[PDB]
Amino acid sequence: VNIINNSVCRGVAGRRVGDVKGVVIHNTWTNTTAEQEMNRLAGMTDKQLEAGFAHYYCDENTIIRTEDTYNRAWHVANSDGNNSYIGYEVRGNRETPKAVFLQAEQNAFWQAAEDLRFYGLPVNRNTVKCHHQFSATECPKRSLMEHCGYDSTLAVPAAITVQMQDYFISQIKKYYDNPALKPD
Ligand SMILES: [Cl-]
Ligand SMILES: [Cl-]
Ligand SMILES: [Cl-]
Ligand SMILES: [Cl-]
Ligand code: NA
Ligand code: NA
Ligand code: NA
Ligand SMILES: [Zn+2]
Repeated sequence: VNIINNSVCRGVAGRRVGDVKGVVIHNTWTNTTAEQEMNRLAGMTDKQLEAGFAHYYCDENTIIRTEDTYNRAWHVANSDGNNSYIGYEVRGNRETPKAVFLQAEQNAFWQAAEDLRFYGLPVNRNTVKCHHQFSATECPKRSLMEHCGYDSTLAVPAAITVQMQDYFISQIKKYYDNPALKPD
């Protein structure tokens, strides 16, 4: 997997105050490459970045760190979420091929495990969260369809949220506990 560190989000949200609390696994609900996502952010004004961005963008081949993890990111429309949780964007919409989406997901899980291990956090329901636990959204919609069978515009039910967390936790913990394991 190609690793690219390029902080195109320019630190506009400022440094995190306080400890890291966990990670949020997003889906872009687009079918663009991680590099296309990076270029899109690089071409925005700092005002346009106010619409939102994450710390990493991942596709089947690439992990791009678009914001240093010591900075906040405007990724969940919630102040404590934006301050305390690191955001991972997985390439994935309805058109993305299954195997491409699943590889992209694994790349994000591997990077999330690296960061949880670095900050010394456990891998559990406190530290692995979904965007819709912070604010109203269907995200992570493709993960929800693939792993929970939930393809809907209704607000994600609590039992499905827990199931999606547990899936994310199982994948992240596999990398967390096995530091030499690679996502490909
Ligand atoms: Cl999103
Ligand atoms: Cl904002
Ligand atoms: Cl397919
Ligand atoms: Cl909510
Ligand atoms: Na997006
Ligand atoms: Na934006
Ligand atoms: Na985004
Ligand atoms: Zn999201």
